[PDB]
Parts: sequence; C-alpha cells; structure tokens
Amino acid sequence: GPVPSRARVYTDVNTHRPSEYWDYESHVVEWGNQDDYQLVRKLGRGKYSEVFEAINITNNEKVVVKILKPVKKKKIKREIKILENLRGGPNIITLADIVKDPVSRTPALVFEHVNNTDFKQLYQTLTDYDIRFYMYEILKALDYCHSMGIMHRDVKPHNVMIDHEHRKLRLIDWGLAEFYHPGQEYNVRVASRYFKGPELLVDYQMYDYSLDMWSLGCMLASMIFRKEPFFHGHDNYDQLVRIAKVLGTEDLYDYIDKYNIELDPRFNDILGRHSRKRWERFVHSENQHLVSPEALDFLDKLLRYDHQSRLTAREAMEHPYFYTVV
Ligand SMILES: NCCCCNCc1ccc(-c2ccccc2)c(Cl)c1
Ligand SMILES: NCCCCNCc1ccc(-c2ccccc2)c(Cl)c1
Repeated sequence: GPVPSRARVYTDVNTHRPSEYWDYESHVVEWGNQDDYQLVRKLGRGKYSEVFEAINITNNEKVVVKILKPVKKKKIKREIKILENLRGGPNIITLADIVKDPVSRTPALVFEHVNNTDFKQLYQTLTDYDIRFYMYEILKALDYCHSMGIMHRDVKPHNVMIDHEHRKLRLIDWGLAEFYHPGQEYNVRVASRYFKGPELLVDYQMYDYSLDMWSLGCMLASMIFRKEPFFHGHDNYDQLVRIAKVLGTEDLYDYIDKYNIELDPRFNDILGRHSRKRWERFVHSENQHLVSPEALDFLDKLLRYDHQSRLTAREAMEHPYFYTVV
C-alpha cells in the first residue's frame, strides 16, 4: 500500500495535549443572545452558509454573522472548537459569539467585522511590496494555526479578507479546518479545485499542514503572474494535468514512486508527457513589475509535488523574498 508520511514541523502538538483541546465532538457549546444582533446586508453565500454584515445593538459595533445550514452537527462543532482554539492568533478571524435562532433551529457564528476592499480593483494598483506584505501576513496566520496543530485546508483568495486602508488581513472560513494527528488518513475532498495540492488529486490521504503551503503557492503564482487561477483545471483529474503542464511529468512519477501511490485509471489517457517548465516562462509585459528572482525562487520552493519538500510556514517567512518586510 502507500508509504506513510508525517509533518516535518509541529508533528506531535496534538499528541501532547489533552483531549479537551482536540476532541471537538465533546466540546460544549454555549449560545449568546441572537437578539443582541441586527442583520444589515448579505455579504456572500457558501455551500452550507450565508454571511451577513450585522450590528451588535449592545455596543453599536459592526460584526459579521455566518448563518450555517446545519447539515452535519459534527462539522459545526469542529469549526467552533478550532475557532475557539485559535482565537487571538495573528491575522486569524476572531469568533466573538455563537448564537441560535430557536424558531428556524439554526446556529450562527458571530465574528469581528473586517472591511474587505474590492479584490478586482485591488489588482493593478498592487505593487511588488504589497504582495510581499500581504503574503507575510498570511504566513503569520498559517505558522500560528499549524503551531496549534490545525490545517486550514481551504486557503484561497476568497478566504482571505483585506482591509487595505488599515493594512489589516484576516484568514477566514475555518469550516474545512482540521486537527493534525500524525498517521491520520484524511478526506481528500477539501480545498477548492484550483488550490488543491497534488496529494489530494492523487488520493494520498496521509497529508498535513504542507497542503496549505501548496494553496499559498497557487495564490502567489496567480498574484505575481496576473493569471487567475494559475492552475486552471476543469475537474479534479484535469487539475493534476494543469499542474503537470508546469512542473512536468518526470517529478510527478518521482512523487508517486516515493510514497508508492497508485494513480487512478482516469489519468491514463489525459496525463500525457510534459517537460518541467522554467518559472521565467510565465513572465510577460503585464506582470514583470511584480516578478523578481527572489519571488521565483520562493514560488519554486512552495510549488513542489512532494509535500515534505515544500517550505513550512516558518521557513517561508525566513525567505529572501520577505527581507523588505517588517
Ligand atoms: N426585537 C428584537 C431585536 C433583535 C432581533 N434579533 C435578530 C436576529 C434573529 C435571528 C438571528 C439568527 C439567524 C439565524 C441563525 C441564528 C441567529 C440573528 Cl443573527 C439576529
Ligand atoms: N469572501 C470575501 C472576499 C475576500 C476577497 N479577498 C481579497 C484578496 C485580495 C488580495 C489577496 C492577495 C494579496 C497578496 C498576495 C496574494 C493574494 C488575497 Cl489573498 C485576497
């Protein structure tokens, strides 16, 4: 069968902690008052959620209310426990309350308000420095949650809120987040298609925090190259082919050989043969002002098939690409 794997960092953080920290099914939820909050407007719509801007009428402070379609109670408890565990961590969205609607029998999470600036207008005003600045803020969030034994598993631009006026960044939507336990086999149906790590696509279940580092690499490539998304798969199988068109098929076979992975038969007629591309091939007139040798070197160390060969969040923070940031 497949060769086992474990995280190179924070491997045993949950092993050395008591069950109260990671056994989310045993966590006791305590509701606040739904009457403290007045809904203002709809911000977005998720698979099993609706996000609203609200006002806490007891202090006249704006908040964010995430109403959850309670399709799986276990999943709601997981998200609540993780949010409670990470509360106060750098650039982590702050869970301020948990409320219930008794008539519809619906739970809601109340968060600190983040004034998100428009992402489409944020493009082409962003400089090389801004990308390095905001990439560093995301790394602080990831190094923190990984150090807390938690994998986000849904890193993408939709899950990163930026208040550009105050240079404030928050990593949000911890609904797919999970406790890392060495040796555990996780569900590969996590992250959004374009941000899915090769481990998920080849059905390698013993993954870790390094999955978030791949997703972060997809975001960096799309920002510096002005190509959204960077890896444009039309399905989960085609997503690996899009990756293989860049990283090449040679290294892909080295990765599946190292972990003794069996490729799904669906990859037989679509994978083909692809040479390893130079990152400099993606440089064009519209993006060259955001690209540098240090950005390319950093990108090359995140976008690796081998999850163990990717920079951890702390190693990434020490990369020359971030020498210009505080
Ligand atoms: N006269 C009472 C004024 C406050 C009314 N409360 C508004 C309110 C009602 C329900 C909810 C709610 C909706 C879905 C799930 C969980 C909670 C909220 Cl956030 C707010
Ligand atoms: N679901 C709420 C919508 C949030 C939109 N996110 C805006 C955003 C803007 C820029 C970025 C960004 C900045 C620097 C480097 C890479 C990415 C992100 Cl992650 C996110």
